[PDB]
Amino acid sequence: SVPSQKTYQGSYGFRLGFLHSGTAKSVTCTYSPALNKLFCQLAKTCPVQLWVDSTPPPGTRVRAMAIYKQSQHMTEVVRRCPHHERCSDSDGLAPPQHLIRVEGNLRAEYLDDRNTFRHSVVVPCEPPEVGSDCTTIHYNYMCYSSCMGGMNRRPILTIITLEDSSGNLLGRDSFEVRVCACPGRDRRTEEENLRK
Ligand SMILES: CN1CCC(Nc2cccc3c2cc(C#CCNc2ccc(C(C)(C)C#N)nc2)n3CC(F)(F)F)CC1
Ligand SMILES: [Cl-]
Ligand SMILES: [Zn+2]
Repeated sequence: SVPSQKTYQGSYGFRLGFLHSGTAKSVTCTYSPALNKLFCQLAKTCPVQLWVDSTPPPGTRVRAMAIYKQSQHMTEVVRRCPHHERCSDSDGLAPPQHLIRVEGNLRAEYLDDRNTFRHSVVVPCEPPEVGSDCTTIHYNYMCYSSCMGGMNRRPILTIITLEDSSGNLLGRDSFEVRVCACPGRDRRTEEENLRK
């Protein structure tokens, strides 16, 4: 079964935000608003901002899940490739098959859905730190988009869901992801492509 990707702000006005990191050759993560697409390097920090108009209840959580963007691939579970699932690089929380990890949160939980076999990672959410206006989650993507036998050059979306403590939907947003060696050049190219 395919989870919904429909944007849904919900009662709390939930939506994502991204830093403005530019497209320099050295950038490790960069987001294209024009493409709604995040470009990032393998296993590097990807900051994703969480925004709401009003604070949801304590016990609200935020889940990330990858799905293939193309129609003929969306029912296939997005997972790490045969090489990376075997490279013994788990931090002790993330199963080695999971593409998306959360960096720097010991309360991250990883789900293998018993019915759909899809992977997700979920963390508690908290109000912003003093002097900040949003919360930030640090994600890591653990395969390249080009990894053969995994994503296999197929585009993916990350679906971010705001959930109550039972897992019921409160909000949903999403963005395309390319995991690549030079995010800055690839963002410029695809943006110049779109422009042409
Ligand atoms: C004008 N107002 C606009 C919205 C601003 N608040 C936010 C702005 C941006 C992000 C925000 C928030 C709030 C949350 C959150 C949560 C859920 N947990 C949680 C835990 C503990 C507690 C307390 C009360 C301390 C306890 N006990 N209350 C909630 N988040 C994260 C989320 F939901 F977006 F992921 C505040 C000002
Ligand atoms: Cl930018
Ligand atoms: Zn891989």
